[PDB]
Amino acid sequence: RFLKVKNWETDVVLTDTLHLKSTLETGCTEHICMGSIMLPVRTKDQLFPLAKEFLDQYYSSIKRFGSKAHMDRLEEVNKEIESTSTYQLKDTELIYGAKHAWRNASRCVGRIQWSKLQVFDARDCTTAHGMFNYICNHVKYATNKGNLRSAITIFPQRTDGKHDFRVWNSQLIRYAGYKQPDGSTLGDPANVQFTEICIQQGWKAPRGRFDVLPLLLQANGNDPELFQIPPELVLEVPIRHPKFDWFKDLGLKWYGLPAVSNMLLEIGGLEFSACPFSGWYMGTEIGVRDYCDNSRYNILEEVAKKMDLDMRKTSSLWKDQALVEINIAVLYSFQSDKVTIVDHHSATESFIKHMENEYRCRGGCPADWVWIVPPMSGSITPVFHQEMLNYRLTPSFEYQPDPWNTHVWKG
Amino acid sequence: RFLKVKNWETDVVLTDTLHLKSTLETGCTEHICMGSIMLPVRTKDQLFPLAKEFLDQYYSSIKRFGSKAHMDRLEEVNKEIESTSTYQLKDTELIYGAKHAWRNASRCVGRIQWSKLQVFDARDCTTAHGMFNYICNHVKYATNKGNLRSAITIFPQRTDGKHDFRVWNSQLIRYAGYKQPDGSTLGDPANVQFTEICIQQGWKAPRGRFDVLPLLLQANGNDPELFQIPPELVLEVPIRHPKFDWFKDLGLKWYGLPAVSNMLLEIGGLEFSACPFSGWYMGTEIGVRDYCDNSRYNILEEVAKKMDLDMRKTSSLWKDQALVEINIAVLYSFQSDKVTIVDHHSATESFIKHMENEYRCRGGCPADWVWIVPPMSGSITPVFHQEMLNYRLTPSFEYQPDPWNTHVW
Ligand code: HEM
Ligand code: HEM
Ligand SMILES: CNCCc1cc(C#N)cc(OCc2ccc3c(C)cc(N)nc3c2)c1
Ligand SMILES: CNCCc1cc(C#N)cc(OCc2ccc3c(C)cc(N)nc3c2)c1
Ligand SMILES: C[C@H](O)[C@H](O)[C@H]1CNc2nc(N)[nH]c(=O)c2N1
Ligand SMILES: C[C@H](O)[C@H](O)[C@H]1CNc2nc(N)[nH]c(=O)c2N1
Ligand SMILES: [Zn+2]
Repeated sequence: RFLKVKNWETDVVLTDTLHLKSTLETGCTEHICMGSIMLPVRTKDQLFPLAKEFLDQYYSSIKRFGSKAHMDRLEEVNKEIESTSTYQLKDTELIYGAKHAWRNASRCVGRIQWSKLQVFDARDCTTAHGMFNYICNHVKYATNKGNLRSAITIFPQRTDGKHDFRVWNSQLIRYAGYKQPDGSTLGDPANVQFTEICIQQGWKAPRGRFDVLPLLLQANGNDPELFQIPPELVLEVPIRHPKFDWFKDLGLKWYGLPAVSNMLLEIGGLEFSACPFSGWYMGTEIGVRDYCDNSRYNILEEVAKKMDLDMRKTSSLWKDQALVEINIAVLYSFQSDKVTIVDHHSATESFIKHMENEYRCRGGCPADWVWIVPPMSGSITPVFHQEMLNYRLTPSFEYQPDPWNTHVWKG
Repeated sequence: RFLKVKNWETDVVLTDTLHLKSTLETGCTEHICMGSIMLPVRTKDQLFPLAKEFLDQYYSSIKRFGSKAHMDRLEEVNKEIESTSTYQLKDTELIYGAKHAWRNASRCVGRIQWSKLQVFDARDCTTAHGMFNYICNHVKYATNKGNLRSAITIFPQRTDGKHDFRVWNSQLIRYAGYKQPDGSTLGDPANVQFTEICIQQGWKAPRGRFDVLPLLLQANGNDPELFQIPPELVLEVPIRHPKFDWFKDLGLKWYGLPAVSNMLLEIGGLEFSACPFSGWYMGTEIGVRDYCDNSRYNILEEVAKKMDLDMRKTSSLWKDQALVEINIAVLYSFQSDKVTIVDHHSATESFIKHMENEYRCRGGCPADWVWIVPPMSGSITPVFHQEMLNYRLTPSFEYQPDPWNTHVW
């Protein structure tokens, strides 16, 4: 069964055969599409097929399919599942798994870079302090004084689900949010809940509009612990605008390293519940979502005011106008400080090339249009007129429940 | 199986029960989502369940479900089908059918106005000249001197597929597209092929670039005929900018009346191949789409150039900045000339209200996030953080092959 996607801007057609390798499910049916829904304990019974499938993939990619090396490895993993009810990945396997999880991440516009991931194996870690140490080295290596480098750090896999490693932060670096008594929010509204947890766990909040949050780290199923990333490791960029001198006076800055830490890495049935990964920012992530979203910093209005915009009628597009300027300033700031950033035009063009290259050498590229198209200027980026097929491949990154909702407290 | 959708900006949760009454298919499966794909004759046995399904919802909507009247009409249609192999809608059913075809159009952000559709029954029409007349009356009524009103005009239903009524234009009003020897195009690149087909069938093009295309009308499956819409019926808006008075000299205008004419309307099994319908523009449909789309006017370059923006690297966001000004202007021009137009903030906010309404009174509202989200500034509109469920209800508007690929000549 061959499937076709058309680019309606260039009439280019591609043929997806890769969707047949799809194991997981979308949530869609023949009678309903859940394409815009954000979100749609493992026994040896269903593990070896998941293991076998992964090892078949791996040994295929290294062109050793059905070799004695391949067959012994299967046999070896089998006996280990038979006797220990889990199994350990070799280093080569882990690296492959991490890179393909990213490659398979259908909502990621930045996957042209997937094969250049720096994989830190932290499977020997046993304590939160050791987690803190691995994360510091990640941040330092990834940041690289502004010349950002893709990296992922992988903590030990889940076992009986009672001894999980978790990074409780949604990102390694993120600013606090404080609900004031009068209903207003100081800092980043997105992080109010997590801030409160941290504070309960004994964090001394400076209560400023741009305080870096502490790391809240859980090793081996134990209660999480608070650590402060060394300020000198957190690279930040003051936000100014190239024509607007008053923009600097808005007092804004943002951190340079986007590093997501609350997801789950699945490789051959194994689950890595703590697997922080990082790349670099597309400008709109900060400028459109992190400032202008109504449930965020919402400087939108204050930027509009200082531009002396007609803020009466929305048909003046003052909202649209301020949004462009804020994204202009975000790109301007990061470039001026030689901190790696990409604009949404560059990233989408790059992705289209990636996708075509993927269809030719892999027979497909799973892609989530709803998430790949940029949150501003959609139709003037080339992904907008690009049909995309969405399906789920393993290895993968998955969502998992917030740890504070599932964790059993030791004391 | 009582599905829930969440707004992530507001945490409002709605529960969708209406999707269980879905008949048609989406194109997706458990293994693959086709949510971004643009495009995924009836026997007696196929027809009657379709008729019954339609008549059942009709009589429920008028609170006379299971009534003598209901049962009367069911037997009545049933008998006509076994005899004539088809049937005819009562006027009331036609109006209900049409309005609900709009209500169910999951890709339409304008559906809050769905019940105020003006239906023009054109089923007595027999010729292209007749179609032209019904269409001129539609255009004039809809336009209403700039105060636009929704309308649909419905021509005879398909019979045996050889007697089809078809409006060959994609819209009633659209500018011509001529490609120059030079290489590029002038007029409107989307219409290049059709502009050729008109000339190919005898149109004499004014080869300016805002030349309103002729109508190409097909009655009862005959060869189609060219007709020129009276210019005084074609309301146009000169495009100026409220702050940049160099903008006027770009020489741009657009027509006030968006009127889609190539879709098929399906009611209780019956197929209306000619059914032009019209409302009023969302600003972005002309500015983010009919000016800057690289496969159309693509005047972005020209605009930024005499905004003298730094067009050296994409990271200056000059395209974005220009895109916004063009759209500010479109809105400004229409409002200035008192021609109806809605901005993308207003329409999306309207739709959220409409959506809530439909969950409340109907139990659901099929919606295609990929088309509902405007082509600019998506994330600062309320629909962006709105989860939506997409499914196919009937009555519906559907796509159909372009006539020139089909029509036996
Ligand atoms: C190197 C430059 C990268 C860029 C520019 C980039 C860009 C993006 C953007 C803009 C999104 C949409 C998220 C949103 O708007 O909320 C996204 C999603 C995602 N990215 Fe990438 N990314 C990069 C690197 C990476 C890396 C290194 C990984 C993993 C190792 C990764 C994995 C993912 C995943 C799993 C998602 C889906 C999130 C979800 O399902 O909620 N990305 N990316
Ligand atoms: C009155 C104001 C209206 C507004 C503002 C509006 C807005 C829109 C917009 C922005 C689209 C996106 C399509 C594109 O960008 O190319 C759309 C699609 C659509 N509209 Fe509405 N519309 C209106 C009235 C109507 C009426 C009166 C009908 C029919 C009774 C209708 C039926 C449809 C259908 C069927 C589609 C999708 C066609 C497809 O599946 O490709 N609309 N509309
Ligand atoms: C406004 N969107 C918030 C929704 C969201 C949820 C989760 C989770 N869990 C993770 C998310 O992250 C997406 C993502 C992941 C990794 C990224 C990397 C490595 C770099 C980058 N520039 N953006 C990313 C973006 C987003
Ligand atoms: C660039 N996208 C083109 C895809 C498209 C195809 C067809 C068809 N056939 C019909 C389409 O119609 C969209 C539409 C239909 C009716 C509208 C009405 C009545 C009013 C309005 N403002 N926009 C409409 C927009 C679109
Ligand atoms: C490929 C892509 O899905 C397709 O071009 C769609 C995307 N969203 C759209 N949205 C609107 N409003 N109009 C369109 O024509 C499209 N085109
Ligand atoms: C409801 C909606 O699907 C949800 O808010 C999605 C839409 N598209 C998105 N796209 C990106 N890049 N990031 C997001 O967080 C979202 N959110
Ligand atoms: Zn789907």
